[PDB]
Amino acid sequence: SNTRNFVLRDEDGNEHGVFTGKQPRQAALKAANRGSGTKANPDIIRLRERGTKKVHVFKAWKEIVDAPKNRPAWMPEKISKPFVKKERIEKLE
Repeated sequence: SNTRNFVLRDEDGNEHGVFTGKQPRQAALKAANRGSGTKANPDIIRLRERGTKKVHVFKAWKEIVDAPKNRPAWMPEKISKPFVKKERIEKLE
């Protein structure tokens, strides 16, 4: 029933708002939606588990796309999508 909180690291390793997610890729998904989420150069985002000393580090972008195969009528040829993959993993102390 619990969802684990995360923290957003900056360019220096600094810290930001408390993110959450049942899995680090959620915190990351909500890190994609954050700003420079582009597939040309995803908004590099650093998550930090408030449990493990493992700085999860994904690259996070958005693509307003998803042209319909079997989609609903109201659902266009694209949609708001924050996409994140993890390129590696960083470490807390």
